[PDB]
Amino acid sequence: YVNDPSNYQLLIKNLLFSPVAFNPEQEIVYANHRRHSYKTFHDRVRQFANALTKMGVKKGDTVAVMDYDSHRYLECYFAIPMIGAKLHMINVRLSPEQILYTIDHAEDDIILIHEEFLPILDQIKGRIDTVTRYVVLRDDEECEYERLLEQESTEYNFPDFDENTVATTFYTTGTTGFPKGVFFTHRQLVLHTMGILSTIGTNASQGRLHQGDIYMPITPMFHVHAWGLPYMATMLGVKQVYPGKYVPDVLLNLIEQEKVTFSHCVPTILHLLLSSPKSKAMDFSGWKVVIGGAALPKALCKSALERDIDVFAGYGMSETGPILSIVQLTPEQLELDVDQQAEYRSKTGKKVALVEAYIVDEDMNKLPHDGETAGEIVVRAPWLTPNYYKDNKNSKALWRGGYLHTGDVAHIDDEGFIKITDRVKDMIKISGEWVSSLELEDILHQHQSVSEVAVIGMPHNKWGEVPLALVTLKEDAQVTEKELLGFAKDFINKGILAREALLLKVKIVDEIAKTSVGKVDKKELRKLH
Amino acid sequence: YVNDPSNYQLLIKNLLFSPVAFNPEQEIVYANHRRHSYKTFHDRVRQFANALTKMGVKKGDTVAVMDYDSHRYLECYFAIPMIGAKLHMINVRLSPEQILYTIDHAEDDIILIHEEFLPILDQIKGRIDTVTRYVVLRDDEECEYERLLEQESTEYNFPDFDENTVATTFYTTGTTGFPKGVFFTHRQLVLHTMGILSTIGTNASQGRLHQGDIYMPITPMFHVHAWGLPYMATMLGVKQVYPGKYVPDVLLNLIEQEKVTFSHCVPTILHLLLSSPKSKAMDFSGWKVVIGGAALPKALCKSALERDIDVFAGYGMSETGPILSIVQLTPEQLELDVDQQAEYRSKTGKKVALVEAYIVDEDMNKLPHDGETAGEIVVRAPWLTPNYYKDNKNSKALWRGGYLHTGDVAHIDDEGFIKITDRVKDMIKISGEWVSSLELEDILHQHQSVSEVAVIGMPHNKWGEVPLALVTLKEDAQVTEKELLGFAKDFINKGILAREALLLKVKIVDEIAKTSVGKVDKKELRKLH
Amino acid sequence: YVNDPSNYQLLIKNLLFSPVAFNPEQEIVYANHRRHSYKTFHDRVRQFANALTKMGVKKGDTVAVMDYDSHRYLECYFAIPMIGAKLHMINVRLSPEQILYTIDHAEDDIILIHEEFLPILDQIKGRIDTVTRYVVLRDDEECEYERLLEQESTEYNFPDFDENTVATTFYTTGTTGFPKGVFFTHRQLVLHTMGILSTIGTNASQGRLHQGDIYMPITPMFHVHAWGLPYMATMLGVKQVYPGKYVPDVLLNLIEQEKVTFSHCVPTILHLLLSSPKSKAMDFSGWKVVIGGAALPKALCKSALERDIDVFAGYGMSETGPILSIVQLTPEQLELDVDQQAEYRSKTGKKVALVEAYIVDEDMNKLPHDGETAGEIVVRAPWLTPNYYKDNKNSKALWRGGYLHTGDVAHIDDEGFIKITDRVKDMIKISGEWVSSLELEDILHQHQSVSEVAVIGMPHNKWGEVPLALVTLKEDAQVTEKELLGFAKDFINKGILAREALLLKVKIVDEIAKTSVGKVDKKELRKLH
Ligand SMILES: Nc1ncnc2c1ncn2[C@@H]1O[C@H](COP(=O)(O)O)[C@@H](O)[C@H]1O
Ligand SMILES: Nc1ncnc2c1ncn2[C@@H]1O[C@H](COP(=O)(O)O)[C@@H](O)[C@H]1O
Ligand SMILES: Nc1ncnc2c1ncn2[C@@H]1O[C@H](COP(=O)(O)O)[C@@H](O)[C@H]1O
Repeated sequence: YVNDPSNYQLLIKNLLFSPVAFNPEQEIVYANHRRHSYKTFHDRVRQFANALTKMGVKKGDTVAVMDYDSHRYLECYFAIPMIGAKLHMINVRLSPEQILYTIDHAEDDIILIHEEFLPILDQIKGRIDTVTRYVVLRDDEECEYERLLEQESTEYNFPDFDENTVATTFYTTGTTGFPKGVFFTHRQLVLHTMGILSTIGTNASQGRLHQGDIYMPITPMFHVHAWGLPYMATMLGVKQVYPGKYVPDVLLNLIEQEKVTFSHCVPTILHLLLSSPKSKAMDFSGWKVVIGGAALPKALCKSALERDIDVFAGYGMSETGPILSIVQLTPEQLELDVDQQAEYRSKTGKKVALVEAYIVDEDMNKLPHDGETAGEIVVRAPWLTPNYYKDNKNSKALWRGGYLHTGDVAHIDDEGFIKITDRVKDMIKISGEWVSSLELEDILHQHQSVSEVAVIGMPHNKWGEVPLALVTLKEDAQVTEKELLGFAKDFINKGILAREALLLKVKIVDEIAKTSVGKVDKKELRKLH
Repeated sequence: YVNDPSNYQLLIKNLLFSPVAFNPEQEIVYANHRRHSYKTFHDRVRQFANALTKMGVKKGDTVAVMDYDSHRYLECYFAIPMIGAKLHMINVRLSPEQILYTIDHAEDDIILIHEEFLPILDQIKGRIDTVTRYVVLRDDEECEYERLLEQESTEYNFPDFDENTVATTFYTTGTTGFPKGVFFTHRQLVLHTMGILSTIGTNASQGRLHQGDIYMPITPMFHVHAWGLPYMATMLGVKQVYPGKYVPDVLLNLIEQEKVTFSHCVPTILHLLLSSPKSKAMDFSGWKVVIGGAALPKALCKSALERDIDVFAGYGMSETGPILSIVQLTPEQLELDVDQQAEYRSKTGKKVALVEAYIVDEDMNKLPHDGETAGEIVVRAPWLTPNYYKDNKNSKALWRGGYLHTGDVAHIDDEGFIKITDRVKDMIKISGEWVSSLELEDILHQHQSVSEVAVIGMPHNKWGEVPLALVTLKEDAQVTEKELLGFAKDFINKGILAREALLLKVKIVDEIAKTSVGKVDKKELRKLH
Repeated sequence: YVNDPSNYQLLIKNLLFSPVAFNPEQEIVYANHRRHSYKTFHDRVRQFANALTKMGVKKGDTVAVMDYDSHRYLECYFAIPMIGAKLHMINVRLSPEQILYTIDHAEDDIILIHEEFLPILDQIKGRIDTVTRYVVLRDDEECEYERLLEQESTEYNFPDFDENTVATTFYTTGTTGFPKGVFFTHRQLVLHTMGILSTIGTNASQGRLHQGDIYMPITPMFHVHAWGLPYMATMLGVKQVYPGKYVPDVLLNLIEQEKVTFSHCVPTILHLLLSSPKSKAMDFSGWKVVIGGAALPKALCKSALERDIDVFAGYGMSETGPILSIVQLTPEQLELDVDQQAEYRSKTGKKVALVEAYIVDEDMNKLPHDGETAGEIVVRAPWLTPNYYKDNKNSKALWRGGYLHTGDVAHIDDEGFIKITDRVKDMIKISGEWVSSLELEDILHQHQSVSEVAVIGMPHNKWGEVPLALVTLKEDAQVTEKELLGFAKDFINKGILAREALLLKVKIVDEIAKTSVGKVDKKELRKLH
């Protein structure tokens, strides 16, 4: 690559080595396991670069990671892209068959896998062709990653290349035949960091991330860069605490003992934290959770506001950076009582800097922002995936009409608040994972005696939504719900179906509502059953 | 495309409309269903081109076909490539999950599916995204293909384009994680036709295909262009008989009633034909079967030679056109008795025109053709797939060292006869389908109590090879063969495993042979169990 | 050249070293002079490559050959193109001035000339500028070619280059001002070999060339690659006999003693062979002459059929590969008596694989194939010369309207038989050489007393056609035919006119038929005189 130093490229190395602030004695904490300053973190990143170079990782290679939220994942967020390689983040919560498919599709060269994820590998390790090396990670001195790092020097000259080289990739299981691969460049990640820092750092007094915070993620960190927050924290040079496996009690202990002030999670985790008996004698009045999983319910928001938690909601998705919207309260709205506060904080929010976010109908006609008309959201931003990896038709359907199609139906108020009414599909979302209703319909239709199977979604608190199934039996056929539940469970036991179908809650009916054309009225069915 | 008429492009339309011979009143026979001359066949091809154009099929589209050997498949072999589209041939004998994977990978626009293959579709139809239209085929006047054709004119001006545009694609399930996609161009298919016609038409008196033959395939016709034979027959303008579903009695009736003289099959089908009671009072002394499935056994060859059948063997594979080698007997060898004849006719044969076929060791060192030294076969020819579709690492391993790696270990005599000794892997091949030993090993290792599972292959006549499994039980564990057989069968019942594992024949042992390094001695195990 | 081994190039080296069959102990016979197997032939080709490289022949050079049909010419057909050089084949039957013109036009670097062609060189050797070396060939151990070969090793690594590099060139004296240069590429020659092998090898029982034949050419071998037959024979690995100079008695002796079964000649040579007294006590019932010079007469065909000779006719020309058409008899026509057989075998035949061959009028309007309407033949094939070397206007007239214009007027039957009625010009063809009527007209018009000279052609058996001249004398002028015959002969004695004018047969007349416009009615004159 011809440098031309006057021509500046936006790279992740500039994010690490040209931060907003850098205190060499600020800490990085891995829960009750490890602690080390920022200077040793930089040294470790350079050592990891040396180790990867020794392993034979070139500028076009892919390194896949499968582990929990820890300092090692933070080191991988930086070392692998800075060498010019591609970081493939594996969703450990997918079924083994889907995990194997994503590994084969991405063509990973090296795999860094945690010890306790080894069983999942053991039932797919035979069918993996591209992988040359496995590095097994442990939480003790026995870790292979740690032994690899300590054989290397803390010196390394990181290359400079084009800012449009791909940095990260991960696979979204949004309803389709197979998982789809998204990817982002160095430029896009740097611009996402800068834009969101501009948006949420400049807020007057509420819901701001600044250089005095202490950050602890509660998002799995293989889900779209942990909403980009680990990159931002490193940019601000703040104390970072990584909990590892999510356990409510140890999480609360970390919050108390480390004085965490900024976190992000999904509604289920927040509900679990609030329902824990250990969370009654704690001081929560310094904490700034951002809820972005799905549809922060107003009841949970009110329950959190009485604990003195600055809870606000945000909107994004796998294809969008992810962050697209955040709720910011004006100083007049900061003095409303708890009910109106809960109503405002549970909206999807206003769009962030450099985002367009129109609302459109099926003919690509921009609807008015009158506050009640609904349509699909279409966006333009500096950090959107241009297409799906190794895909053409779905890529064209993603960017139809010159805009990125989110797949969510919402209405936009006069001031700019966005409220998502539904999806453009009849799909379910159990907790933070995607599950397809059509696939469950087919699996249940493969039963011995089934007339019509239609799967709809019903709301929930510990899960957000449950995949209700409605089955009509054949002539003189009588099978209990246990039979069909076990039949569906058998598929999950083979690694075909994700574990989120373990609470399917099937229901036997005899009449199926159908439209004038005859299509199953899933909205009417939801209002019925 | 700029034509430049002086610049000649090798296209399949030139194969259809510039044949070696064209008799407008020669017949095309679909067994007991339909008969029509070559003139109506040309008219039907033009009508099918018109119908595909009306459906919106452009020059880059893919049309997938899923049916039996019939006149419709022959029409698809010509119409779809001539329009410039790509013909994806679906292997109906793969598991539904593999079929769905191949459909999604190839991104088919239209699917032409037979009526009796509908159930397989019904359990994957939900997870198909790219397909816009299904055409259901039947053997009566109710067929949708027939109704589509009769609404169109018999006039069409076929385009001329570059000869390097892709014509056909199909997926090989040779041992890997997922099926691999091969593809060929118009030029490659035309050159394969011309080269094999030159090789087998110029033979003096034995095993030749000429303009007076009557041709009937017994290869499924979705397996690598039916060895290219339907293209050759059309070039020679000979009578063609298509049997449909392979049933030994109806096949024998067609052979007798239509006076078939040239066919190709795999050893299993030939064994079934010879073992049929209807095949004792028939005159087989005009028939020229080519056996190319795998390792034509000498006993079957002798049994066929006593019926006055000109049986000879050939060698090819999915990546190679397929044809690479054919056995041709010199007039001195035509007077040997039945035993030496059977020995010679069962070899893999000499290479065909324009084929190189060296024998090499693991360091790419060309071994001598002394007749006993063995090595892997590496080939160069005008009709080899340049790589696997949407694949990089396996593509590089396929063409390592500038030659195509077959994966078969053989030795070459002084005169040029090739004899395949084994594979470069421990893989099984039940009848004409590929089955992976490693995947079965993993599935069985997922059992409640298993110590070591190793799968080897043992020979057979009705199947060619059976996938023997050797399982060592855990401490104080005793499970019968029925348990493990049913456990494996359950996976097949879910569409995960191919039906060729229904004769696994597991075996319980307590000692596993291991090398000095410790690897399971699969050859020693085969000699043991 | 960048090889890219997956990208296959069609080269003549692949024709020699990847044949249909290769028997190392098959013979090559040079009549009563030399015999050597195929292994020594390959060694000799490599030695000749080494010698040419030593002489300084690069990839763009031209080597010209002037000798008889022998093993050396066969070696030149392979060695020179395989080195990447261009083989210029000199027509030794042209006048010395025309030979010199072709040598200067082609710009040959080296000339390989036979001893007995030395006198022709001696009267033009002064005016040759480009030539650097002459190699004199003899039929004994004194030959310079033989001495050059034996100083070299039998090892050589032949290059691989683009398949569109020119391989051969030769000059056609079809009626024009000067001879025109045609040329073909490696790809075109390989495709001509494959296509004609497919066409004539797949015939059922009549007129087929197969691997058991013994081949002996009777075409001068500098006339358009000897119709491509030496390349085909080498591909089949058959015994090849080269007679040298054509003498009927030695040719018959070779046929008898070597058991020749396949040959090609022009009608004059066949007539001479049949009229020889030595040809009355011979067994001709194994021989398969192909007659392709011009218009095989039915009387000669009948006379040959009574000797049990499989005589059939073919059609081609210098610009067309040459082969365009061959007569193939269906098994129903094989049982007709001698008269209908003679009628069928004397037609020009049906077109070969990959040939289009329309019939057209002067406005490029495709006439119907009703069997009586006549028009010029226009062709498309994979082995046509794209243009004339170093020529623009004649090149454009050759490919006018997107088709190659043959210059022959024919009609095409319903089944596809082509019958050539005449030429599009008033040109003569004495035996196998072209002679221009306009040039003879001018030469005779240069006489002391001439009013109108018009040259027409009349048929013949020992010559096929004689160049009749009709001369009208001036007022009170009386010169005998001897005077004008000697005047014309004087020009031939100076090397200006070809020797085919030695039987001009001038005729003195007084009235010239003229059309309504006034043009000489050459057809009416032919019916008159
Ligand atoms: N703040 C939110 N409010 C409502 N739905 C949300 C919110 N954040 C995410 N979602 C939903 O969760 C989905 C994320 O799925 P994905 O990123 O594609 O893996 C989005 O497409 C939304 O439908
Ligand atoms: N004539 C033969 N003799 C031995 N093995 C054969 C023969 N024809 C095919 N095979 C085997 O069958 C395989 C075909 O598998 P494929 O074409 O990849 O789908 C080849 O790779 C060979 O291993
Ligand atoms: N089988 C044939 N029947 C009639 N004319 C022929 C036949 N073969 C060649 N010719 C004629 O001989 C000519 C060959 O001249 P050329 O190849 O240009 O040197 C052709 O153009 C035809 O006119």
